[PDB]
Amino acid sequence: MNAIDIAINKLGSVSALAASLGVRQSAISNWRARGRVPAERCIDIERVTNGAVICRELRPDVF
Amino acid sequence: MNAIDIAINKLGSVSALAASLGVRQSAISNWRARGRVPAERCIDIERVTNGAVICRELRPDVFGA
Amino acid sequence: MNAIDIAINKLGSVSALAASLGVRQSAISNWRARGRVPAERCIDIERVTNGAVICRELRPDVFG
Amino acid sequence: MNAIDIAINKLGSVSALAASLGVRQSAISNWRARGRVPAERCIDIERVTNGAVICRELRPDVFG
Amino acid sequence: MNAIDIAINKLGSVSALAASLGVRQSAISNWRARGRVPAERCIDIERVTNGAVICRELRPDVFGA
Amino acid sequence: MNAIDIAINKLGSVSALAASLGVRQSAISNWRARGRVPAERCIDIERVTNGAVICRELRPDVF
Ligand SMILES: [Cl-]
Ligand SMILES: [Cl-]
Repeated sequence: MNAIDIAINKLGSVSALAASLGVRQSAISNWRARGRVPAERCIDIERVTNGAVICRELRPDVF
Repeated sequence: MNAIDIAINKLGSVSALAASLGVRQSAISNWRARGRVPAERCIDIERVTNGAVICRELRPDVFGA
Repeated sequence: MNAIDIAINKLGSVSALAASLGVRQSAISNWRARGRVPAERCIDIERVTNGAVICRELRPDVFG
Repeated sequence: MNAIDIAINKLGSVSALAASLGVRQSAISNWRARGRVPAERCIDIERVTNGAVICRELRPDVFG
Repeated sequence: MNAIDIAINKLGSVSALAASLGVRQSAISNWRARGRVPAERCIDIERVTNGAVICRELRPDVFGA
Repeated sequence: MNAIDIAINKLGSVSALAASLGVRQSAISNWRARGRVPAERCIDIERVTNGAVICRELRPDVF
């Protein structure tokens, strides 16, 4: 499963995830479309999802 | 503190660091100019420098404390 | 200490040298057990060691 | 070169390998003359060689 | 110069050095942390490293020049 | 014979040995009681005794 989708699963919605991270919903869409969450947002997603997804899942090329 | 410079000095030269990472010297020079190594190269740098620099020193905006 | 040994000291560890060459640590260990590095790795060793360990020291039979 | 020979190269000498295994140098020499190491020494050889010389290479009849 | 690190690198890893001396890895890590191998292990280290380090390098306060 | 006792034989007294080494008489007693001269004092004892006892006699586990 895609790591972003896991994060959406945990937050319950695109708007809730976006608000949780302080980013635009368009950002989350762009991340899903490009197949890349920004490296600098990985810890924040690991945090807001309470560990449902971790950094190495989001960006194995970085972590 | 300039983590990129510590890394260059650990290997001994920009050439040696570039070689150790499989990149062009110009890439290292660019990272240094902009003060930012690519996130996906931080572990590699930590490894080739034998831990003389660590990921959090290279990209504190990416790695945890 | 032989050429491999000093290449390792230069990089600081087997881990660091393996990473610098794009090989597994186990490959370095195998080279040490054989007593020599593959010819095809010598150029890269010379580069990543900042010239401290040169091709002709690694493989005199190849590089003279 | 066989497994014993490369274990010796890895450690650097018969002295160094004997010391690393807690055996007399004469024991190493005896193993070489027999053509194989005792099964009970294979785990330690694998360890002290940093994995370069593994049990199954030393004693295929035991370790496969 | 760090004689303990030269010894670790000669064997290839802390595990291999520990094995060669019949000690726990934690012992090697402790020696390194405190910058001092036990006097009674110096000859053993000199032997297992095939002389890549010698007793006087390990414990200059114990061995002669 | 005990190596420390040989050293005392050579220096002539506990105080002379202690002074020769720059240590407390209590140190020499402790060394005798514990059955261990400090490794870092072996060369000094070999020196002050002019070779009457040598390092390998004092600490065969070290030398
Ligand atoms: Cl032999
Ligand atoms: Cl190794």
